Amino acid sequence: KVFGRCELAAAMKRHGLDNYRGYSLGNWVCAAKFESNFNTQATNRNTDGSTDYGILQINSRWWCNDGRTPGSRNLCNIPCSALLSSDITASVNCAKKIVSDGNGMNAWVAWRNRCKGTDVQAWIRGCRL
Ligand SMILES: [Cl-]
Ligand SMILES: [Cl-]
Ligand code: NA
Repeated sequence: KVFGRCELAAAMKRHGLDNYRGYSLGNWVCAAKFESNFNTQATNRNTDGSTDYGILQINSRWWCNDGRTPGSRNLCNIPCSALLSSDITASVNCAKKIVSDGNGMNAWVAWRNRCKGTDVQAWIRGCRL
């Protein structure tokens, strides 16, 4: 599923990400934009052989099992395929764990390089929330 911008802002709000660990809604929408272009089916293989899954490109090296990332962990306790669903539950719940783990949203390189310190409220401007 490719979400619309305000459609995803709303879904992320309903799923509990507005101001989660202190990050406003616009930070999450910006990260999803640059991670996946709002596409729940996005996958991108990393040089280390791990793979990134979903709207927030959660990596199999730490967070999910895909059965093909030697030596990896599965800290969110899900199959990586769960992160590809039209329903963003598994992505949001795993992203909550990630953002809680010490480096906040810097875990998402694309947030750090493209959203961090910008006017992220622009990503929610004009959405019915
Ligand atoms: Cl594996
Ligand atoms: Cl933080
Ligand atoms: Na894994």
